[PDB]
Amino acid sequence: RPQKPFDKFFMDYIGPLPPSQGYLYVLVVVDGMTGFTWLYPTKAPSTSATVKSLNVLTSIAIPRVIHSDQGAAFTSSTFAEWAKERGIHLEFSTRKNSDMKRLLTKLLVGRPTKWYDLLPVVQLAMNNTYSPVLKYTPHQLLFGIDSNTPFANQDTLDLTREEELSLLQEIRTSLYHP
Amino acid sequence: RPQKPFDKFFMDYIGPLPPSQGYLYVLVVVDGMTGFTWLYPTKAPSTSATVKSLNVLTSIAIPRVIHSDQGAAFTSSTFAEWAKERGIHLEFSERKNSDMKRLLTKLLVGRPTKWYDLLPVVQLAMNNTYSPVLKYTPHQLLFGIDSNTPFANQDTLDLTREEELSLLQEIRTSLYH
Repeated sequence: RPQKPFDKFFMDYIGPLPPSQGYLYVLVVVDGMTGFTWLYPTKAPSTSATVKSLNVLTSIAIPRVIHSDQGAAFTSSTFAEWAKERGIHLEFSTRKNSDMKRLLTKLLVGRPTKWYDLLPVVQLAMNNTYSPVLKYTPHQLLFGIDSNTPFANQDTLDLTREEELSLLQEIRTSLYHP
Repeated sequence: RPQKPFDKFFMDYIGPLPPSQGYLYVLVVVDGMTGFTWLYPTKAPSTSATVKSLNVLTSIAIPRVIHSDQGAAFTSSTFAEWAKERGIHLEFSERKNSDMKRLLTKLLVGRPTKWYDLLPVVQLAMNNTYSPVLKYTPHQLLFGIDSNTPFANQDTLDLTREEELSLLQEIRTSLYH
């Protein structure tokens, strides 16, 4: 039903999480086509924060549809006026999101103080992990299967810090087959 | 000298600008290889905000080197420690990245009340305009020459509003001329 990359996004908040540099929530945005995940950390599951993050993301491309939960952030009057102006169509429903979000929450809660700093590494690892459904990584599907990737050591994603490898090894093993 | 996208970034703020939606500055980040541009709307030309925007950015990948002017944001000892930790070399010192800053400022200043909401449109038009030097748009260079196009129409870029279509024409008229 999504036609190309950046055509349909799947959107929800996770947390609340332990405070990490004043951050408590993560807006998770998954591309329908490629499965590419954008992790935007926020201080509030709000519309204002949501419009901030999406203004960054939609700098790349404006979707035709957005799918979400019924959280207050997404049902708001100001959010609809934002969509209708951007041209975007809205959609609500309350599956595969469940497993992914739950795994992500376990990971970020397991790094109570640091999780904000390790966020980028989390997003990188999940996007560069073989999905047995897609037969490629979501990064490969977004940037080109044969493209020269920004990583030399594909095995290690150019990660050197021992706590960041611990993250990678764990994500690869448990992301799709629990 | 760049081999891949995400090898080298060129960084610099633009501002202060007339304040809309609370924001005063815009961190402009440009990719060495592809010329792809990320504009980040900010409150201050601070280190704090550079880190914030770069954490979103470096989610996609760690850049190996970052080129920047010796502005306060980039020269603080903590931004030196923030880059150190994840193995990024900082490059303190060329006309072509300043020719675009001035080209950008005048587009933003031009709509003193509107610019922040048009920021995403500004970027969308920059990364999706054919470059003479490159022979391709920078979106094509980051995502693939054969990458899916981030729009339905090459002329409009799926844009309808008055300022958008004004911007797009200005951006297409003046970028490389």
